[PDB]
Amino acid sequence: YQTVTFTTKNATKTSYTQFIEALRAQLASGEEPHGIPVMRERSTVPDSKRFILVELSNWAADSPVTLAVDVTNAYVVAYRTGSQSFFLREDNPDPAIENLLPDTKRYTFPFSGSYTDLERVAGERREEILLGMDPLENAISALWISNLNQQRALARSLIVVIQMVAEAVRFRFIEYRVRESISRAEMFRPDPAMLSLENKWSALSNAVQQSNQGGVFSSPVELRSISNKPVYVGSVSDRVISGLAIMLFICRSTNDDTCADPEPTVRISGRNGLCVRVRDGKYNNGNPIQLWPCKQNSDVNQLWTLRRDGTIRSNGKCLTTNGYSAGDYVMIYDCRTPVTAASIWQFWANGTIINPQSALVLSAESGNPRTTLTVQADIYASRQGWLAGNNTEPFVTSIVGFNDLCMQANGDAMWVVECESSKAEQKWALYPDGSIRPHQDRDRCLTSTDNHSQGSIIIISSCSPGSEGQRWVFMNDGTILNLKNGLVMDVKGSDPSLHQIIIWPATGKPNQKWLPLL
Ligand SMILES: *[C@@H]1O[C@H](CO)[C@@H](O[C@@H]2O[C@@H](CO)[C@@H](O)[C@@H](O)[C@@H]2NC(C)=O)[C@H](O)[C@@H]1NC(C)=O
Ligand SMILES: *[C@@H]1O[C@H](CO)[C@@H](O[C@@H]2O[C@@H](CO)[C@@H](O)[C@H](O)[C@H]2NC(C)=O)[C@H](O)[C@@H]1NC(C)=O
Ligand SMILES: O[C@@H]1[C@@H](O)[C@H](O)OC[C@H]1O
Repeated sequence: YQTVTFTTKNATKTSYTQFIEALRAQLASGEEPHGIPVMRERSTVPDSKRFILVELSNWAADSPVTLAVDVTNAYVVAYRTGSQSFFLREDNPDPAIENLLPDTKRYTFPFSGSYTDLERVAGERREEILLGMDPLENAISALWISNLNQQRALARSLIVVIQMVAEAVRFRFIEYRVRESISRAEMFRPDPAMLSLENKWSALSNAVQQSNQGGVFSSPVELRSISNKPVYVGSVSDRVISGLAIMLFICRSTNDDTCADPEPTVRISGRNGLCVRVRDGKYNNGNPIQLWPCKQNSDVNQLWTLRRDGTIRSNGKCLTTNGYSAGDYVMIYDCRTPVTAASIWQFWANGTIINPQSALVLSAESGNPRTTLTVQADIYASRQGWLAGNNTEPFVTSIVGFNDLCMQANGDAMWVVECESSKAEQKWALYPDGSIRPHQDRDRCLTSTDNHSQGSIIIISSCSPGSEGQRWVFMNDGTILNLKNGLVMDVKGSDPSLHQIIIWPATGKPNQKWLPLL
């Protein structure tokens, strides 16, 4: 395992994914913190195993351009063109990078592989360079020739190449963009979402790794949408995170703190987008915990410190169960100095808040505001789904699936139709409780006809049950999972004309890949 190849020659949406996917597979160390692949630690990789060679091809051939890609961060540190090797200046000469390609030219550019440098030398920004097959086809040709009196264009070219390989490896969002370039043969400029993903790749890894057990960030990471709207990410469980394919190595979870275990104070949103609230702001012992709209101010009765001891705290007091039986209510109570079992919860990344002593879960048996919460038998219903984080408004976007087609609401039915920007039926609200709702009808949910039946057609129905078939999780897999089922969302027989998205065991790839679009 050393050399992955890609060619432009008759390139398909499939073969670019196969290439990206193959590069992700060797860049993955077996480790998978919080469920997302991370890359190998530098002090762990011997110089011998420190590189992948990426062999790119072209029409105006005849030997390929080979990039040296560092397994540690997916940096393009050098590239070869026959006898000649070209290297990027570096802030800290690594033993490994020099000696990487012996028996070869060795020229070093006066610039680094960073974007600030490359843009500087290129004389334009990332948002001004077209991306796509033609741009890559020209970038490859220009890196083949490697004319040192040009150089402006060498640096431009590396911007094309790094974005279309390394960035795509890291994000399924940008991988999507290039697939759409190949399908429509239409070049594209990098939109502000793609630039923010590339800019915040390091931060996202840091946030995820240094998160508590449960995936809650200590600080949000600020991303962008297409159009320049701010996107705040507060946990691994945020649906946008599902497009984060592979992370930089930062640390290992619990001159270097292996990984901090913070105790963040966050809102907890769930059922119908409502918030876990200490009723009327009162903290007398035994006072109920309820559903209530999310306040976005800083009143203390909606803020919960998720402490390491497993308690969940608002003000000075602890989130507590009144008893260990199906139907018993959850309340505020004093935290004890031995710290009792009725006050310990695991808040799981999937969105369940479970009291370990009773194996019963935080539930909302009733969809309306002021409904008293409730430990219940875990059935992974949406009713029983939750999300830590201060940005509580449902993320609104397109769900792209098979053949880069978009889910579209059609009355009581959903199925994937060709993507088209004005939507509005194609817009989906990704709720805090795991449900997918049509933008223009937020009383209705993306629901299984029968969650017990494999092959059951998924419809749009009333959210009012808050059932098993109304919770969905966007997985690093790229699948949409049903917890409880173990089953995935699926386009029948990879055939969109059947108008049926169904519930099916994990295959095989393509007809079961989904991306909540950023
Ligand atoms: C919890 O939410 C609030 C913001 O709404 C933040 O906490 C506050 O910040 C300061 C102001 O001096 C500090 O004095 C607190 O101690 C204060 N309030 C309390 C008691 O929480 C904080 O940003 C947290 N939010 C995030 C981003 O996780
Ligand atoms: C994420 O979703 C899971 C549903 O399958 C929940 O439970 C965990 O799942 C088990 C098998 O996948 C098991 O390996 C786990 O240990 C179990 N929880 C624990 C800590 O015992 C829960 O939502 C999952 N856990 C995370 C990563 O939050
Ligand atoms: O909630 C508390 C806040 O009011 C203040 O900043 O003191 C510490 C915090 O935990």
